[PDB]
Amino acid sequence: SMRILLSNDDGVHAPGIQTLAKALREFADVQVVAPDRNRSGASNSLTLESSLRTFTFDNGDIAVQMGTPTDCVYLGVNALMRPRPDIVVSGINAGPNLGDDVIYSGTVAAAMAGRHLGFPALAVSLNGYQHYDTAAAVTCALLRGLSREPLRTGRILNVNVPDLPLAQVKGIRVTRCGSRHPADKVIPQEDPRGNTLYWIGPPGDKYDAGPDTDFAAVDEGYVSVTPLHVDLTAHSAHDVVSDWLDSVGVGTQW
Amino acid sequence: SMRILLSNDDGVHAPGIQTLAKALREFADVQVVAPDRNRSGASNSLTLESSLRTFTFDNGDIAVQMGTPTDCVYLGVNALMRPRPDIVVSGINAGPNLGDDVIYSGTVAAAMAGRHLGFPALAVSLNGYQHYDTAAAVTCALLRGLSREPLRTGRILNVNVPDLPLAQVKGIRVTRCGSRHPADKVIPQEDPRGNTLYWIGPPGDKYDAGPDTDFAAVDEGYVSVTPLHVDLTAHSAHDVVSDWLDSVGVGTQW
Ligand SMILES: [Mg+2]
Ligand SMILES: [Mg+2]
Repeated sequence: SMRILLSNDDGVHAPGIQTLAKALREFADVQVVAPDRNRSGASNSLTLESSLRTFTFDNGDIAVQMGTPTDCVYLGVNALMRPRPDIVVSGINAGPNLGDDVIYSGTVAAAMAGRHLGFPALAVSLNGYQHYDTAAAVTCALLRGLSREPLRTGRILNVNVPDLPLAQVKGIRVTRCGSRHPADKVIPQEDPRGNTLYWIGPPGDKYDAGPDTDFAAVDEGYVSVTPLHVDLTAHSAHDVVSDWLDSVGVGTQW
Repeated sequence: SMRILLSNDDGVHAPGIQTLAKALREFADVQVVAPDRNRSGASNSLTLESSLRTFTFDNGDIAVQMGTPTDCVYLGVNALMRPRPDIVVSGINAGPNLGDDVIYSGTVAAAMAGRHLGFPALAVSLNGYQHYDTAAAVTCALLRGLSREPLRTGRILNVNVPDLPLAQVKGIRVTRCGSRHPADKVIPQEDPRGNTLYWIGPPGDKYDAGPDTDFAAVDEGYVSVTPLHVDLTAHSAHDVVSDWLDSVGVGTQW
């Protein structure tokens, strides 16, 4: 009955999106529009300079060739899926999307692209690689919840599932995004001709990971549910910025 | 005296970043780490699957080959620039970065990557293609302001400059991000073999563009300054989401 646009950032060949597709197919109409390769770190990137080609597999799965997760959802909703989906579900990602990492997340971005549909979009990420079935079960519960009663406020739900058997999941926590210290590591590596190439290093250590953060919930064995929005305004900085400008005389003659 | 990491998303061959480099060089030490091509829509994407090669031009400008604006700033701060920069400036972009478009913006993303440095990073975008000198002048004023007195709160400043002679700029407004209606257009286009390719269409119409939004300030001929943060949490949705979960019985047996 429910029309689900299913995407991810790991690609069409990810167990995560496959497991979830099979699970969601049990009770809903599902359509897989996904990248052709691992587009981790793709964030909210989208293809503007080129048009997009859509490669279909035997099972019906639509890849978008060179496509970003945002491209996939954009095409899914406006072009490919008829009738238009009720919800976008993104995942299950192999790996967590927590804290300030969510801005870099293609999984999150796919969900953010579905923010205007009738149901809040779900980004679903597993804190590891083992228990997709656990994350599938959590995803299905939320969808079951959405069918029972619509979520009035909150247009995106960032969901992170501990890499545990479902029996060991302690429950669900409504959380806020934590944050890390700045990532400072670059990993240099020479090419055969001696030229120095650079790899982006690991993330910074956790900084803001308290009582109520997505980090802490997951570390404790709870599902973290964070409502997300696309408004990047640091609203609490408004007055400080205004007073600063006046104090330094920028934008005023006096 | 001031150490500036200068990046963009238009590329090394953009007049925008060139104009600003020459202008900033008048009073500060500037280093251009930028993409090799037009990476508009690159958002906060970053290269994880590959290491990165850095192409230097005669004038000193460092391109990062296949590099995203985030890659450029990441490498700039942690690897390339010694001593470490005091600030990241990103722009001047050819085109506005306003409203909910900022999540897709490589220009903004480059600035967000510099959020941990001693000075708030600046993303600078021109509402058109003509008056880079105007945007350069606004950028220099803000930097002049920062040298006079440090900005206590707000780690990123999204700056949008009307495409006007400086004399016609009305002043500066501290704004919040506006928003648009959902973008719904896809532009189909056949390839020589008859296959249908899809272009991402134009943005949706402005929805939230009032008294205090970045959209309205720019339309009125003011510089818009929006403090941005990387926290995507829709904080006001917290209680609604929690009550919803309990009501539908997800995460509770009862
Ligand atoms: Mg991934
Ligand atoms: Mg651009």
